[PDB]
Amino acid sequence: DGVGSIVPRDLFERLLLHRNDGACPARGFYTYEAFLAAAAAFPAFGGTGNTETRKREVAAFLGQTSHETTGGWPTAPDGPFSWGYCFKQEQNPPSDYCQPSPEWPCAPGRKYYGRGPIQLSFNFNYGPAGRAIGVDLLSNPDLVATDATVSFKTALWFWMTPQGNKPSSHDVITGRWAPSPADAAAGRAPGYGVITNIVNGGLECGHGPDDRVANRIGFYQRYCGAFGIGTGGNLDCYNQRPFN
Repeated sequence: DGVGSIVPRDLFERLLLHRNDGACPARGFYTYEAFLAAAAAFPAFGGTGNTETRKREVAAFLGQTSHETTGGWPTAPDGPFSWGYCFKQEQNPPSDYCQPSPEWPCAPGRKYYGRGPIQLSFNFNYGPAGRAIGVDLLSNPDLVATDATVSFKTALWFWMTPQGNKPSSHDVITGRWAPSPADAAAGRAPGYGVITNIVNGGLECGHGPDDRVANRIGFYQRYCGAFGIGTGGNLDCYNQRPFN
């Protein structure tokens, strides 16, 4: 009926084991209830494919957003891939990330640094994310760090929305995405690798083994293990030209 039927409370708490430790600034913020309320607004999320595919989408989603918010380190208790979701805002942002745009003006005094599970950044992403989900995030961007439902919603918005020449992460993981000829050329073949490419490929893909891509892969594998499902192939983007 919904995504709660494929990730019950005990799985979710064990997937995100340490998010609530005392060392995590976002602790107590990311609640199971917040997750479901967010998912209910994107019924296609976790509701597109057989049960396996559905579990995989939740693994992949959680794996990418875990990386963007990790508090892990190599000798972390239960490994570095149990420390997803430790942060909800960018540490030491060097900017207000306001790029004045006629389409999306900046609200005076409002900062658009990274917030939430996908580290939503820039007035020109807060704007569209706000419109998509019925909340004015251009004037009230701190809602991505103060309201956990909105927070997860922005992450899902990014996951479910295709941008320019990139498909949605959601269509890649559910198998809906068909590479172009210029994708095959550039090395981009369906799997978690293409999603790392969608998320931060300009920096991270196409130049061989990369510890940031490795950390994303690490979360995904553990999460798929917890789910009793395989990961699929092409886990990396080491030989993929970036979409960017």
